[PDB]
Amino acid sequence: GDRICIGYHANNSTTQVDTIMEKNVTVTHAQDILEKEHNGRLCSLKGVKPLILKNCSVAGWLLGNPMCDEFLNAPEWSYIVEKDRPSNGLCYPGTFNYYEELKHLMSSTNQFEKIQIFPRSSWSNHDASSGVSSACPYNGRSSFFRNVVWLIKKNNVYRTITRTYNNTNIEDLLIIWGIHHPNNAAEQIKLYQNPSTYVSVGTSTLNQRSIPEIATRPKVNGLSSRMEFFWTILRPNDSITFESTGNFIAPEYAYKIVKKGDSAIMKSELSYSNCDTKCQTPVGAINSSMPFHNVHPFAIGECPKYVKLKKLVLATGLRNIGAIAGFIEGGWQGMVDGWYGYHHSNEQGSGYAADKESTQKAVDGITNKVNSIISKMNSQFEAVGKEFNNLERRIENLNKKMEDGFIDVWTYNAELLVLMENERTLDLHDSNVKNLYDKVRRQLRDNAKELGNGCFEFYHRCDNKCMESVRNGTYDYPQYSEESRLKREEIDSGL
Amino acid sequence: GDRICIGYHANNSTTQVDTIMEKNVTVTHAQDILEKEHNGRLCSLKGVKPLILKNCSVAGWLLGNPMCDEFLNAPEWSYIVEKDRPSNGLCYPGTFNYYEELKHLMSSTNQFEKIQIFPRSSWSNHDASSGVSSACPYNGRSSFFRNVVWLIKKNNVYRTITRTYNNTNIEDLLIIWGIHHPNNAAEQIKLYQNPSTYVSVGTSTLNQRSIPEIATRPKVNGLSSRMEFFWTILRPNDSITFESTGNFIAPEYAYKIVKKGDSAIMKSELSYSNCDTKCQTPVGAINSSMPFHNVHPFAIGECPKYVKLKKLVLATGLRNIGAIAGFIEGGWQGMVDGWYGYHHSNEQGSGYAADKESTQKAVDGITNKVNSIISKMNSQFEAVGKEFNNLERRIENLNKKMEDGFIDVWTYNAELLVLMENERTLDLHDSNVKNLYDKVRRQLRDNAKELGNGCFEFYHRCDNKCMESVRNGTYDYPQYSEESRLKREEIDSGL
Amino acid sequence: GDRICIGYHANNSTTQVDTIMEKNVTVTHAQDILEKEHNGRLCSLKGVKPLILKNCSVAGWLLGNPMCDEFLNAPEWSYIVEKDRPSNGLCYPGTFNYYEELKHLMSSTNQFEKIQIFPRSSWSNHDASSGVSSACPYNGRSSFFRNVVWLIKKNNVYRTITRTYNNTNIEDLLIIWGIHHPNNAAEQIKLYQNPSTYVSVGTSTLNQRSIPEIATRPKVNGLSSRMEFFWTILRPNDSITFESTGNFIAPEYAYKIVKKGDSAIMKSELSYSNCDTKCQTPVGAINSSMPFHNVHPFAIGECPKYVKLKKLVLATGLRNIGAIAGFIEGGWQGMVDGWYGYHHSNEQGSGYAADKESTQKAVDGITNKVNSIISKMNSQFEAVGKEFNNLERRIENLNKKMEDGFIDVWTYNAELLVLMENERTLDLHDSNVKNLYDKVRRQLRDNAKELGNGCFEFYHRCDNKCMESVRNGTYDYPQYSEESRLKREEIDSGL
Ligand SMILES: *[C@@H]1O[C@H](CO)[C@@H](O)[C@H](O)[C@H]1NC(C)=O
Ligand SMILES: *[C@@H]1O[C@H](CO)[C@@H](O)[C@H](O)[C@H]1NC(C)=O
Ligand SMILES: *[C@@H]1O[C@H](CO)[C@@H](O)[C@H](O)[C@H]1NC(C)=O
Repeated sequence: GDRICIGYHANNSTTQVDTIMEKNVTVTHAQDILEKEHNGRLCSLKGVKPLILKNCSVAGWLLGNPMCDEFLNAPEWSYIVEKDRPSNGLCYPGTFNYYEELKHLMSSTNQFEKIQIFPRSSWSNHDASSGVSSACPYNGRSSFFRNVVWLIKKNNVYRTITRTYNNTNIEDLLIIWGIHHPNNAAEQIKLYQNPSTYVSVGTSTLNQRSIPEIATRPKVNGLSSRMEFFWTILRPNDSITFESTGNFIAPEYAYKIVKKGDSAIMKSELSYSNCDTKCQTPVGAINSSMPFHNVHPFAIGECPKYVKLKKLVLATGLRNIGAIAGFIEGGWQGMVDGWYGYHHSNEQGSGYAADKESTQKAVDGITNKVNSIISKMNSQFEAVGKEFNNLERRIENLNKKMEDGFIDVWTYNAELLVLMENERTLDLHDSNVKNLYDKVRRQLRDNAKELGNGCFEFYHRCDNKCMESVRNGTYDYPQYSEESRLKREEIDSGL
Repeated sequence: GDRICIGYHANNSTTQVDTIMEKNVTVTHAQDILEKEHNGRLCSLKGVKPLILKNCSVAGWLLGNPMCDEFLNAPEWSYIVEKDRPSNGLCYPGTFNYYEELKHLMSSTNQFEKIQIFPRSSWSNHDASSGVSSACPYNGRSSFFRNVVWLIKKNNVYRTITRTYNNTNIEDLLIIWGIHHPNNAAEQIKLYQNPSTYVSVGTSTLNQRSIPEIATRPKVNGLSSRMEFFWTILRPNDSITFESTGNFIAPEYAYKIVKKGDSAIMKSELSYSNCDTKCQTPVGAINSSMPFHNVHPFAIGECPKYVKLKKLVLATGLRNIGAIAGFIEGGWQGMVDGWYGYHHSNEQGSGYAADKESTQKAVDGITNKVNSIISKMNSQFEAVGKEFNNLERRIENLNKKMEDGFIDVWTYNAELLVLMENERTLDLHDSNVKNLYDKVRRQLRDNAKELGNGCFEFYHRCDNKCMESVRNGTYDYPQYSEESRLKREEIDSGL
Repeated sequence: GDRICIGYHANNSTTQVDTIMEKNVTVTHAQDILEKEHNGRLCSLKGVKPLILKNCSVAGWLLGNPMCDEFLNAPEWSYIVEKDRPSNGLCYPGTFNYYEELKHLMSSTNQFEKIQIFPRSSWSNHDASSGVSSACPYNGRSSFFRNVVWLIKKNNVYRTITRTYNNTNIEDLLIIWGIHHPNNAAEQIKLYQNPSTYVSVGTSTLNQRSIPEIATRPKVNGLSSRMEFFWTILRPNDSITFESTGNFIAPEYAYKIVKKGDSAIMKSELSYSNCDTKCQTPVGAINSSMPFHNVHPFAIGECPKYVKLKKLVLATGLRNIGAIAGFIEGGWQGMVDGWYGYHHSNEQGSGYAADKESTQKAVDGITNKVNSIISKMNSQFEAVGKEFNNLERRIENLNKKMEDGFIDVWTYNAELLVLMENERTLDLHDSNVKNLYDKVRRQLRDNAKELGNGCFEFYHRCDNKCMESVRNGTYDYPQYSEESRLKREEIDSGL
């Protein structure tokens, strides 16, 4: 007898980590940092609801297609939800110039207030009720975009229109108008008498004369005619003037941009639920407690960072081992209040005491390294939705390559940091156990024989109050010097 | 005598590696991973030939400039080759709107099938044979684009054209038409009588009226007139209708997109050879066995990853050293079947046996680390060709900066991984040799004297069947305890 | 007595470094690499002055707004400075097509030479002096853009203009013209008689007919009319022809691009000073000696690399410690000519000599690692200025995300390299001190007793010429073997 041993923790764990050099390394303690679950619902963002467009496209909502809900309350929103191929858009077929730019402006917008600039009932010189069609039904009736007025000749005359709106508000106004492209020349005369007409609109910053492009087109939604829409932002104190002799599709209502901020247009097929989250993806919301996720690259809100992986586990503690009588062999199930420690084999002792002098010194620098690692990606790339028209394929692909590019880079960065510091964390543990050993043997020098399994045998008596002398770096060799100095020349000439 | 020594490999090698801290570190084993050679030819990709446009530009080929080869067989292709400044393009000078977008669509296209929608002989009301010119020769004759028909007034009349094609195919159709811009008003009447005309074309998704812009231009390829071409993709079940009173350049043939996939437009000056590769660059093909190359950033196919370096060598084994009598001094030329081992100096022994218990334990985790390193770049950035017109310089430069940006990032990533793990690989070797040592000395404790050069001298007799006891971690001190216990108190009072 | 100790440097320093695992680690030697100061002035770049546009926009300068300075000397420039919202632009209101593309061309341009292609006095058939207005004053007079001529009907007639310039120079010419959009039809007749007119311009590569868009606009700078400008680059040996019946704004002077190279348009509010730098940011110039800075992302010239951090310090030497009698405790203030060394406690000795065999071996591989680290970012991303119009928001944001993306990536890269190699540098120091120790104990084997504080006590006499035997790896045990062999069996049976 008369022994003491230097040893490390081992316990129930079967969680596994990876390094650069080995896979599936089981460890005592380990911290998952990759969130991979989601709730499949569409939720409010920190208490602010999304704008759910249902089956309507942004164009349909703004122009007020008869099938789309208006938002009379003028609510603010946290983001906008639009299905992948909405069914309710330009019910009257045509185009909507710079549509994609407008959707991009919607991403920085959180609240519209609709206001009337040119009231439907104020066009005295023109027909303001006939402009409706079988292509824009509202309860089976022919109807039209609620927000623009399709003016039509009155009494076979269409007197040249000039009309202005001075924007006296403090807010930017979104203003939408349009122009009508008939099938043929009879149609042009039938609706607007004047055979040759234009739609001119003037701003301080915007000058545009628009001309009816008459052509022969296939029937879309029942018609071969088309309607082309335009939009502009009228700055505070600026004014806009419209002049047309025909084919004018006149704004009735405009949109005051009353709140700018962090918003988004999310393409998703879900509908809303009584649910709230900090982080919303198109396929559902995320419990944003972890630092990384792989649910979906287009998450919005207070989100963890997207990485293309299926596992991401940090190591925090030792490897896991029975495991008998020293550190050379393995870890001690029997140690509980620490990571590295000792074992009293004494005339009274039984064993198992932890050196928390170096144990909290580890839980200090690892759990300060785990936080410091997470924060190293604070500025990691986050992707952002944008759309592109069929003639913008190159910049679409530029944008796709740029976003996939950064996601790959940051995925590489994350995996490497975890693998690299996992190798450093485990090797630290080895180091501490090896260093605990030396602290002990640097003390009991001649008074003890290293057995090479990780323990020392005493050439003297220690007693229990001395087995803390080695624990407290306070054992003095001279205390038992001459004692032991005798009793292993007794080995030298023993049996 | 009576010795044993712990030692490591050394051999013929003179291959050199680098770390963060040292350059030109010669090593025993090392794996080049940077492919830097190419074959200078243009080859088929995994058995599928490129489309070689010879001296023709994409525009020339599609419109069918008389000098360009048609591809009547409708072959599929692996990529398209176009010279840097092709000589055969718009032989009749003009423009080709959204040309660059069209070339970008060609990059996702692998096979056209040409089909006739409006046969040359079906324009009964117009001259369909006079439209040719000195600017588009075919064997010294005046001629024209084979794929579009330059219709001209018949009998001094040009009756307004309306004509339609319903796309009854399952495939997208590429359709190209154009319009003619004369020098002056006499020219306009001379060819198309009607003084004021248009070219209108209608699709479900496309509405366009085109008007002759008459102006006074310098002679290009002999003419001051110009021709402007347009293109659109007619979706399955859609139809297209053309209406013009003059200046119409009517499609005869359209292109069925029959195979989409991974393709490219490669700018290169080479011509084809009886050659096949897995990876093709503009200056030649690559033997894609390595994971990295520096030949050219625009490689296509099953390619290694492009990095801007001139060397990239992984270390796999020890440093290289004569080298005499222990690990403290250097490695042993005399060891052959392993990386770390021992040396029998015995009453019979001679020496040199490898501890493959820890040698295959290295060839396990290094050759698993070399594969694991290569795969860490599976998702590395790969550049993609695109073109831009003279008014698209900003997005050209955006695209150039984005691609150079990722190449630099991934070059940094590759070099750092190799240097960082090269430092870890060599230091592991040191560790294993130091650890082999301890395994031995943890066994022979009192029975042997460490000489500090890396060897032990025995205070007892071992014999050959004991020199495997230390090799198999199975030497028991008590076996020879009392033996040695005697014979170095014999040193204590020897000479 | 009779001792010797292995020890390391410690000194005045209080500079602190960081690693992955610890912050605020004080060290003996350390190298700041982050430049954070700037001089707040706008300086010449390596002796070449910027073009300071003062309150003029690029458009104002090129067209020659009466308030802007011309640069008659035709100076070359190192970059161009433009205020954020310049006050002197299109004094006559309108638009300037592809303005942003033109500014992007200015970034690769370092020198214009202005030349006259169509002299003001050569329009014999038109009024060339009346075209001025209250909106372009020059000393309180009505005036006009100095570089283009606003031609006006003469004697109530405006004879159709055709006019050409053959570019006989070797240099690309920048040519700017424009066209006038009146308020109403009376205005059109009042200035240009002909009711319906155009401005046509023909190049080999450029075909354009421009038509007056008459509309009713709010007064900008006093007028409701507008002027629209166009630009093109006329290649050497090419010619350009202008044809108009009215509304033509004719070039007088063109700009020969005589020097292309590295340039920039810097948005900044500063004005020039008698100052010169190697690196200029919009808020001031930088003393480009360091490798990294955080002053401003849009620096130009021979600049260090921009990273978003507030500190970036490399470690080069030991940690800093009184510190008494061995390496186990701490470093020695008393060592001066090295980093690791020894201490003579001899019958004559006092102590403190450095092992420069391993000290210069450190100042070799650290100060080769500090250079090698800096150069690892040679190809780091550098941001570049570009501008975008109000309908280019998507590519603006693409470009912003791409640049912020790379800055974040490279910031991550820089911090990690410094933290990672700081951990490697300090741990090397530990290694060297631990290795110096072993070199000594591998020599004095039986002749000395390790005291476990980092020192050895001698069982024999050494003398001063032997205390270099341990220093020069040349101590032979047999020299004092039988001596010591006696005198610690004297301990074995001493007191
Ligand atoms: C949306 O379209 C689907 C058809 O798939 C329909 O069943 C659903 O009721 C529609 N919802 C709204 C709000 O229009
Ligand atoms: C391509 O142009 C070159 C002129 O440099 C000519 O010699 C060669 O024969 C041409 N090849 C084809 C296929 O037109
Ligand atoms: C620029 O504008 C400011 C007005 O803030 C004026 O005081 C200054 O003199 C102007 N400088 C020039 C060169 O026009």
